[PDB]
Amino acid sequence: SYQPTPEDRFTFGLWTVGWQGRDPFGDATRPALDPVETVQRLAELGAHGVTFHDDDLIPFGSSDTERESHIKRFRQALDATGMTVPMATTNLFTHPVFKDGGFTANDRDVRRYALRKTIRNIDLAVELGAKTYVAWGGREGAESGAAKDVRVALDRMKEAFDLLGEYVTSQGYDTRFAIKPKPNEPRGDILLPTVGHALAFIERLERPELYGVNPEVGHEQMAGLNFPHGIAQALWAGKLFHIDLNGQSGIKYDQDLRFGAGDLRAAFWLVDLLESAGYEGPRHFDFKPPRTEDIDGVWASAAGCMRNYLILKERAAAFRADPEVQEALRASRLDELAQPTAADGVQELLADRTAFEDFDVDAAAARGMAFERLDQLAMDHLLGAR
Amino acid sequence: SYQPTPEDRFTFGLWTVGWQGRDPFGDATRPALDPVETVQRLAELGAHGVTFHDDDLIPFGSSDTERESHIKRFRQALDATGMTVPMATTNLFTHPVFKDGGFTANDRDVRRYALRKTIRNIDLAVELGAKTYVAWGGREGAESGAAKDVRVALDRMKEAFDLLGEYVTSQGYDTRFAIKPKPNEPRGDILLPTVGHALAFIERLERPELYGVNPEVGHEQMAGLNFPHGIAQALWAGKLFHIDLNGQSGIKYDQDLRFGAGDLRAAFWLVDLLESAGYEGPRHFDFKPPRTEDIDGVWASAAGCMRNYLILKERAAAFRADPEVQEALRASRLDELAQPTAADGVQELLADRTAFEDFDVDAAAARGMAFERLDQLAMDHLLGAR
Amino acid sequence: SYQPTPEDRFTFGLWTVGWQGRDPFGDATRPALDPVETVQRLAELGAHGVTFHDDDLIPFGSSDTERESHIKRFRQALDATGMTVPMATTNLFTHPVFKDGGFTANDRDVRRYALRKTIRNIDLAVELGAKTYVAWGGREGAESGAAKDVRVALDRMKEAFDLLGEYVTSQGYDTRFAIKPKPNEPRGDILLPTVGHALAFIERLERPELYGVNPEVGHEQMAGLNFPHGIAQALWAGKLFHIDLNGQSGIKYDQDLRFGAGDLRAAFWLVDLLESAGYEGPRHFDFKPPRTEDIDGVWASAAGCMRNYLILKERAAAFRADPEVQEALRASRLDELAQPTAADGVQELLADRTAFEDFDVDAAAARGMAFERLDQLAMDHLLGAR
Amino acid sequence: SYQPTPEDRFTFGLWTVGWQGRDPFGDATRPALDPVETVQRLAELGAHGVTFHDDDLIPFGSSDTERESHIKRFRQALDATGMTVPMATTNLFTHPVFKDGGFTANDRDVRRYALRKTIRNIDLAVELGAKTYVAWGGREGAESGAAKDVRVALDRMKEAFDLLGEYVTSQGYDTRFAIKPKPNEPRGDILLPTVGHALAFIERLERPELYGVNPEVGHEQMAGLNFPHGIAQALWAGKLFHIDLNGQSGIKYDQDLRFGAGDLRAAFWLVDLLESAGYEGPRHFDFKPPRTEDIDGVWASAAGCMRNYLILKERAAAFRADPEVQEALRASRLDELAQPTAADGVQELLADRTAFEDFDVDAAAARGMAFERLDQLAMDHLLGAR
Ligand SMILES: [Mg+2]
Ligand SMILES: [Mg+2]
Ligand SMILES: [Mg+2]
Ligand SMILES: [Mg+2]
Ligand SMILES: [O-]
Ligand SMILES: [O-]
Ligand SMILES: [O-]
Ligand SMILES: [O-]
Repeated sequence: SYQPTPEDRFTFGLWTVGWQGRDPFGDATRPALDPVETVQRLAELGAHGVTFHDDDLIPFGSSDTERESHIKRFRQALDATGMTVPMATTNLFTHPVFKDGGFTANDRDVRRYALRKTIRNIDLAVELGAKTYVAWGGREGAESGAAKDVRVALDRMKEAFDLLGEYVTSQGYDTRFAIKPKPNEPRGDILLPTVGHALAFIERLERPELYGVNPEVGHEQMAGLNFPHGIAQALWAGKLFHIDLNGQSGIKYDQDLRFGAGDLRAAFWLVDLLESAGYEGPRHFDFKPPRTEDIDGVWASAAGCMRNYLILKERAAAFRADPEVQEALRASRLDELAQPTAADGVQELLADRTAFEDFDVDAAAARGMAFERLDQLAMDHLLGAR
Repeated sequence: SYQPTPEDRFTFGLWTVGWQGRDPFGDATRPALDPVETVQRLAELGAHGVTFHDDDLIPFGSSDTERESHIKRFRQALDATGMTVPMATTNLFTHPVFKDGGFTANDRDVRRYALRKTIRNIDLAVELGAKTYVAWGGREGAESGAAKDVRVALDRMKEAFDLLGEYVTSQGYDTRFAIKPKPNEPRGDILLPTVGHALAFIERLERPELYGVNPEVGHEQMAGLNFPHGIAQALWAGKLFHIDLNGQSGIKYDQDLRFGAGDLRAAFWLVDLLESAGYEGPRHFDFKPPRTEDIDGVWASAAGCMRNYLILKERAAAFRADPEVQEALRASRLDELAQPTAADGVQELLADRTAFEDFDVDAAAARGMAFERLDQLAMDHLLGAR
Repeated sequence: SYQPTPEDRFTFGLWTVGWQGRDPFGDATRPALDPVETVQRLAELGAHGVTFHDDDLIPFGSSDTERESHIKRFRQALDATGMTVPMATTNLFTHPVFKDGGFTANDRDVRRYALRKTIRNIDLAVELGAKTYVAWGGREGAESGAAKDVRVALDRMKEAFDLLGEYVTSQGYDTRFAIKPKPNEPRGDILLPTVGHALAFIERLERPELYGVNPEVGHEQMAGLNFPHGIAQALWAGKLFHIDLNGQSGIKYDQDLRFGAGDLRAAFWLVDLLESAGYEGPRHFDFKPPRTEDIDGVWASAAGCMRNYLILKERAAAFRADPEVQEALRASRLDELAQPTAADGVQELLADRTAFEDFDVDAAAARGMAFERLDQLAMDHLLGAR
Repeated sequence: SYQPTPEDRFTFGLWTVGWQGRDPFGDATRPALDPVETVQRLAELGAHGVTFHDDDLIPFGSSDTERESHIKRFRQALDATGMTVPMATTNLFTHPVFKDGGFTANDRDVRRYALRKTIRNIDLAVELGAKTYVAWGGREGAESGAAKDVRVALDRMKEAFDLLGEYVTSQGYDTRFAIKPKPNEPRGDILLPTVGHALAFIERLERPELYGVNPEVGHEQMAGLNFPHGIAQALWAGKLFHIDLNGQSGIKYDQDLRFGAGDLRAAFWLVDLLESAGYEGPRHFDFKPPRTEDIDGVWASAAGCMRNYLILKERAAAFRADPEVQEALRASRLDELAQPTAADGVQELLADRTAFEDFDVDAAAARGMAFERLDQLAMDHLLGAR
């Protein structure tokens, strides 16, 4: 059928299948997973690799020998399975010291600690072979207006990303940063709340080339945005450094459902885009198996993430390969969208009477776009009705 | 009391108090307003100026002599009142020829016409003294996935903004462009849907300095975003070229309520930001008097736009001037947010044991932020309870 | 593939395929359709019937003799095709006299007119064979707080529906009323905004049995609610008199996409529910072909409505018939949910030590619900990957 | 300024000021509070009473004698302060045995336990003097479609509330039940998601009169609904048994901000309604002090709750008492909305030519409703600019 192999580049965070089920209104429904057991179970499922936050791999406050021992046994599981670590990140949101943020905390001593905690994990991530380092600022934001001056907070966020870029340049590390946007939760509003705000921010950093975005399906959907459209803008800007896949069923709390769940047609158009644009990075799943599930349901949800990408990849590829669909695209003039509007230049456009004075606006206005026929061919292919 | 004068820089679009009340489910409840009568009534109210779309001033399809006559009588009303025209824009969304967009229409001949219609109105706007030219692409987008290839559509949008920049540079015009973001409506999803996506886009134009954003209160609120936060990012980037003020009561269709209505606390924090950042541009109202109203209610709604800005400007200025509030800000460490995190540099931060190895995380974690006290002082000032 | 037959009970309103394309920001993209041509084209497509608002069949303001002729043509087209008229409604939202509503307008004379316009259309619907009469109070509500006292307006809404009940009872008509809820648009907030609010209101009417709901897929999704769950509560209450099918992509303006589009997994769970509950009323499509389409695009979108109901009907029937799904439902204890909690009363429950004193809370807490495996089987059936 | 007195009937749950700060992405920022210290601090602040979940007063799993002592301390603090206990509820959401719900769990033995845990707390609430018993089915629902048959789960929900009704009737207790709706979180979709759905459900119970609603400001705003409108329908139905006050800034996770924050104009219209309808139950605050605050920040936020109710009470009373507002209501025909539409029946309506044949539709269509002038007077009163 649709069996994942390492060649598909599917990756999972330690915190995803390892989530215990504690939420805002309830306690853990599952026991803690050992990182070593997660590496082996995921390898058996056909995953290509794993990612971590520092505190997922090493308990907060571990002494250096406890730290040594956690990394050592993690690395032996990696080597024994052939599993890779493509990405890593810092937890700057769980501990109560981060209750007003990490990099933009109002307290200056807490911003220095957040930067020291992050550099320590950049060194370890590079050792394990990570090529992308993610920054998700879940606690950077506010619930009230005078609590955070946002222009000065953006000065502190730029200062912190510029310091991290100076550090990896001076160490000569081959590692890139990717910002993960989220509109809200756990703060009332988070800074750089969508893909577009993170892309604009990057352009003001001292070394913009070192930074890109790591968008999450459900986060852009919490602001009611079109995730395929946000991803196309990121790819148009050359900034899609990584991507987090999951499901979300509308504007509400962050659900992190398994990929395919939530908005199924957006998942289809996202796979169509990634595959036709030739995205070559990891297909990473940041989801949380519902707390109704035991450990057998945890691996069934994680296996469903990979299966749904592969069914959808197949349906999108049959769609674009269908001659009838190719005909429908010409009918809807998707080939004329690819033509330059005025490669003849502005002066030639201004002198062209068929562009304005002799343009028949009502004949143009009457041409049907034939978009409903095209979308029902896309619907038939997704459902396997062709 | 709180009487507006031209010194307050309040401006209104011809289409706002001139809206007739036709919506998706209903016909006009009001007669058309003459542009000349709008200029005089707004001047009597204490407005500073007016803005227009080309088709508001000159009926679509007017011959050049009809065109001449409309502009001539408009300009005599302007001169007779001392009213200015700070901004102007193109209508690229009403006529059925724009049903798939203007600059990103799949049809190439329609993209050339959209660019010719826009250049014609740039010439007229500069004559009338407009310094900002707005582009609101309400029809650039899609209701379905294969209908619009978004990377090629962004190539057509960049091509069109680069052609407009070449044109005004070659004419030597002193005029800037400002992009107006909107998430959806009338398309299922619109391209560059928020302030952040428009700011990121600008950085890929050939002449980025010629372009900025013109955010609208209710549009960022349709994606559930914090409008004061979006505005602070625009000001941090030096890109707030203009601003459209109105009210919106949540994520639903675009209401364009009078400013102050909708989210009242966001309106207060927006005025606090504009006034403390020293924004010097027009305070423009793009709102629509509810269709329940007659022409007397139209001028009462428009007068309420200006009154609510002035009451709020006064409350925010009393807030920041209160010694008790200034004390509360120090208590919440808003002064330490202004201090550089590590001006001592990365190597000095890495050697600083108090930033990590000797940092007392639990003492830091226990410091209360005192943000609820600060926000209740902001609440008492807004309500005049102090 | 999958052809509609009259036995499928698919129906469409005159206003759906007849929408000309005007929206809040644009003029009509299509010509008006003649009702008799709509009846013919729909019968050729395999629909079973049509519905109408009085102003869709007879132009507002028609004399008794212009009325006569409109009605005569229409009934002639019906007779000729064998098309039925299952439901009808009144337009109490388009004309500007209804700008503050119809049954709950503040002006008493407007409330009286609204009731007289409605009774006139009830007599016509009854001779054409309609068994359901729909009420969509699209203008009942407000944009501001003191503009409507909602307790007194519910008094006027109750009085209106009680006067309609008295009237159909004294004429001995076999017609029933169905309320269509909608949360907002065109009013800032509409009265009876969801299925739940309409169901509760019905219980305070003089004759509750004459009244039920006509829920619409996209309206409950404009409040972010689960449409299948709302339908299940209406069926549990014995009040699903009719249903309106279409698609909506999230919380935003009322889109009226063709059925199947929008939230596709919710369309699958709705067809599964309607078919397993054996609902036997019409499957009515209230949608609007995108204004990007010409008339050929209209009939393609109207036929895609029916095709998507039929594909989903077949996928849901395959899901429920699969032995492995039936085993998965037993494993998630869907059979045990159907067993009464305490059929021997509360004194037998209070005496039972296994229900409290001796209940092993931690062993019960540790059972997995096996919900992700069941939902991935559901996912494989929808995509035809099973 | 504006001090709370016991006559104001302000109450708070033990869980509100006692929230320790754990959220989905972080650990507790504050220490647990002792109930007797909460009762004392709240009595000093001028509150009138406290509420509780059984697991807030007695730790889950306490023996009968640990129960004994918890209860004894608490009642001693109450006796000493004169604090009342107006309402109580059961925690059927925190413990992992409730991961698929309590009354509608798929497992029958879990449903039985849920009912036994609830009855145990009803006997205690009745001896402490509670006259309202709240049900918040936070775990009743699902993240996926086949995981819950909603018609059968409404059967189990009805059976549970009928068993509770039989029990309080056979004990002769004077307690009434109130259902708190919530649309989602922690479940993907919760059953009875809004005030309307809870009101309709009550009408199918064996003894409807024992049951009403306990609506919460932030929960109806998570569906984008108008909370004052929902409250008005509950008061119209005679079912507002209790209310929960707090703030929410839009559709997103349940924030539980202090009352006054969030949507401030909706808080103003809610106090105006509660005070003009003469609602006499408790004004209960169910909120969570932000986890950014220490314990001093907790009591500052709890006192800001009461202060904002009292300022708004005074602004609303001033709005309604102003002669000019009373003249503006007459001008918007708020008096005419209170007059019956057709008090002489439908045959007098049918005979009346002024209601249809001779009604001048265009002159009625042309009356302005004067709603913006009335809403700006409302705006001036809230801001104390009048
Ligand atoms: Mg997430
Ligand atoms: Mg707008
Ligand atoms: Mg609709
Ligand atoms: Mg809550
Ligand atoms: O996440
Ligand atoms: O707008
Ligand atoms: O609709
Ligand atoms: O809550």
